This record gives sequence, C-alpha cells and structure tokens, in this order.
Amino acid sequence: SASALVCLAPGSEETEAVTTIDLLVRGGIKVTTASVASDGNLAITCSRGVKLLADAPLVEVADGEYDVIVLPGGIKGAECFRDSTLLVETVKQFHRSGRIVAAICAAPATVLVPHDIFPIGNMTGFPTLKDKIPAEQWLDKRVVWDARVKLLTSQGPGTAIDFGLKIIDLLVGREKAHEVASQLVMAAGIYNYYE
Amino acid sequence: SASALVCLAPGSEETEAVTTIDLLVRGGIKVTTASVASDGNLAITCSRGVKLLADAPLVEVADGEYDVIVLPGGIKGAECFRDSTLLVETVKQFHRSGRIVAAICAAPATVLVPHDIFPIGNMTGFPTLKDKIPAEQWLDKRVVWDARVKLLTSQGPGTAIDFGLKIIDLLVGREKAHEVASQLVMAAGIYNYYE
Ligand SMILES: [Cl-]
Ligand SMILES: [Cl-]
Ligand SMILES: [Mg+2]
Ligand SMILES: [Mg+2]
Repeated sequence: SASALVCLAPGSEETEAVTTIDLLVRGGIKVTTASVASDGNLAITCSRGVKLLADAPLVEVADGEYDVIVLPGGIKGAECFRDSTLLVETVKQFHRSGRIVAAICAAPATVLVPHDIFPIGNMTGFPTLKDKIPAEQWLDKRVVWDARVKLLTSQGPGTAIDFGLKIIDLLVGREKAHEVASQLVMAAGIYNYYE
Repeated sequence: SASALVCLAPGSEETEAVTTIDLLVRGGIKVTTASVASDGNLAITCSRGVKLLADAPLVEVADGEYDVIVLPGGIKGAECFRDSTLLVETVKQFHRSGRIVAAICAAPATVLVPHDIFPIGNMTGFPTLKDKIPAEQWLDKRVVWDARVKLLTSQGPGTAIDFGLKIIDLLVGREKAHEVASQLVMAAGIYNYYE
C-alpha cells in the first residue's frame, strides 16, 4: 500500500492537516503522523487550539519508506518545521530518493524557500505570503504540481481538499481520486478527477 | 461573546469537526468540545483514525451557556450520539430553550429523525442517507437553515466550510462570516457573504 508521513508541530493548521489525513485514508493510503519540534511529545496544539495526538516522534519515523512527506501550514507550525534540522534534512532526503514533497499555506515560503530545497521549482502558497516566494517561482493557483521535482504545493485551509485529492491521484491514481472526491459533497470549482 | 458546544464521539468525521472548530475560532466564537464517549474518555479516535482531544466530558458542560450545539457526522459517531440519552436530552434542551442545533452529514438522519426532535422543518444531510429523512423535510442543498425551528443542517465533509460560515453568520453576523471566508482561499462554489 502507498503511504504518507504527515508532519505536525505546535501551531500547525488543523484544518489543513486533518482534511489531508482524512482524504489520504479514504484513498487507501496508510498515514503516519509525526510530531516535530516537540522533543518527542505527541500532543500537538494546533493554530486554533485543536489538540491532536501524533503517532510518533519524527526522529523515530523519518527514515521510513513513505511515498510522500506532507507539511501542513500554520504560521508557527511552519516556523517549527523550518527551524528543525531533522525536518529539513528529512524533506531533502525524500526528494533525493525520488519521493514526493507536499506543502500547503505557509509551509512553502517558510520551509522550502529559506533552505533552497527547490531552487527553480514552481510553487504556490498562501496568497498574502506571495512576497516570500521568489517571483520567478510563484504561481497563484489552488494547487501546483511540479512533476519535474515532485513538489506539490497548495494555498490554504480552503484548498486542503484539492491538495489531498492530488496526492491521491499521484500515489494511487485518477480513479481513486475521483472515488474519494465523490464521497465529499465538494464545492463547485474544485476538480473531481472524473476527467 | 458567542459560544458553541461541539460534540465529539468515537467515529466522528474529523474533517467536519475540525474544520468547524477552526472556523468558529476564527469567527471569535468561544468553542468547547464535549466528548459523548460512553465512558467519558476525552481522547477520541475519529472515523479515519485522527486522534482528537475533547475539552470535557459532555456531562460536565451540557448545562453551559452555549448559543449552538454542533453535531458532526461520521457514521459511528452519529450512532454514539443517537444512543446517548444525555446527548439527546441536551439537543432537546437547546431547541426548547430557543437556541440553535447544527448537524452535518449522518447526524440529521441518525440523531434528529429517529428521536423526532424536529417533526416540522426543512433539513438536509449526506445524500446517500436522503431516504432516511422524511420526504416533506428533505432539501438537497449544501446548507439548510430553517429559522422557524433554529435548525442548521449540512451535507458532508466538503460542505464543512459552508456549515461553519453559516454558524458564524447566525452567532456573529455576515460581516464576520465574510471576514473569515476571506482568510481561507475557499472555492468559488461556497457562498462568501459579500454583496
Ligand atoms: Cl522528534
Ligand atoms: Cl529545483
Ligand atoms: Mg532564488
Ligand atoms: Mg414525521
């Protein structure tokens, strides 16, 4: 089965993280949540106060063979990711071993740009944090998939469905992405993978 | 000053619950989460495995001064709600005291219909459970607000933003609902409270 490592830190955006996890599970992807920047503590207080329990500390799962690493946004959670040497090295290792990096909202600008992980990749993120993404790299689009570098980015809490569906499409295929989309009662405007 | 009691059970739909909580907090609404687990456990495993911590057992907060009681869906979470005499009594008390009941996905058909809490009024819910709503009550709308009985219902994980925004409208007003919506990068098919 395909698998995903979803990272969580104090201040992660809970709608982004939880919507993504839920959709991936609906897609038949095995999801492990990892606590970042918590010295092993699994209880994570998210950006609006939602409290989640992660499965494991990052240091215990970072070398697993997951197909994708997912970085939720949330201002402070993304800062924790940026300032975690283990998180940054893990992202780099996923990329160099041919796997997918997926990041939403503040995570592209806060994590990927300062560490120069994808120096010429195309990416999006939260629109009013546009200035923090190099102008030549920026696209203002609900989801961006840069197939060349296997970088998936997305914009905000309201694009979390679009983000999760594209992960499903990439790891388990279009038909499964459509099946999941069909379970949700999605808003007009969001791509449902029927075509 | 407005406040919301968001109920949680084993098997609740985590995207519905968490998206709603996040939006209400963004709207300046005080949120308390209440576990309806039969043993009072607060560490809830949701329908796709997300582990969410409730603030309090329902018995400790049911008599509180909340403007709305929120029932997330999730097949098994809604069954837990239906089968909890305290939950059902609390919903009835919110309604009889002139407060709002808000329910999404399976919660209308599983909780509200069998207990006949709203014998008259329009409601929606998850479309595969349409035949579990009395035909004279059913509408196929992303959100249904029946002000005559102060009943707010909605359809599924993908309508959680619409649902949360309508709670904001009902507790705080259109201006705040538009403010919150404007934060989210939400899809064009979701009403944004701007005219
Ligand atoms: Cl760790
Ligand atoms: Cl690059
Ligand atoms: Mg550069
Ligand atoms: Mg009847």
